[PDB]
Amino acid sequence: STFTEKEVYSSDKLIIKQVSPHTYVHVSFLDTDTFGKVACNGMIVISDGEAVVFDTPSTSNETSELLSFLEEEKLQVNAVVATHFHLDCLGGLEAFHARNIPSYAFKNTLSLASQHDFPQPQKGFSDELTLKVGTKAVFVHYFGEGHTQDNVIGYFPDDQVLFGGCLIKANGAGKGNLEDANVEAWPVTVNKISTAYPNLRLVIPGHGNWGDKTLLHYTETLFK
Ligand SMILES: [Zn+2]
Ligand SMILES: [Zn+2]
Repeated sequence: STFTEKEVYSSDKLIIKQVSPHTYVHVSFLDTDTFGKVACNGMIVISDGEAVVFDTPSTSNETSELLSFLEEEKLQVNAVVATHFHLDCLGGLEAFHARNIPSYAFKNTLSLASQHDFPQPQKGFSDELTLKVGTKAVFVHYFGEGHTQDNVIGYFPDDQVLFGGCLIKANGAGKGNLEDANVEAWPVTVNKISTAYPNLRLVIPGHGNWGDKTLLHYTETLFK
């Protein structure tokens, strides 16, 4: 019953893996002070020749590599979503903006990005955003604070896939960077996610290996 994952792009700086019929993980790498060399995940949803991207790679160069691949595949890139204000979500937004691809994020991500002098998403939403992807859609939803105050998820119901971003930890992973975190809210937010999407088959964390609903339960337990 498992989908046979397939690598569809690989370079020194970026890997893209198909993880379900319509969803893909993009992986870029961050050499950071306190935690080592860090893989950062985003998601691409592709259907009917159209694509929506969740998170940019941290750097402009890696984001251009991502967009070059989507262009070689002849895809219309409809939107990019920054799932919170940190650079492993939006460091590469100008590559999207240069191509007239609109960027979206939680309303508070816009103000936080501006206050940090980071690339700014163009369009804010307050609650739940629907983004068309071909004949399907992907949904962006705020369930509360956790990894940051503004973090949002992406939900693609056709394949029962959740992009948890940095609010969701890989199975067995540590708590990671808590500098901007609300650890009181975090388990409450994650339980709201589990309760909303009980049928999930695939959960993609912001860092590390993706998996199934286990990741939601693991993350809630880690912060309980
Ligand atoms: Zn973050
Ligand atoms: Zn992160």
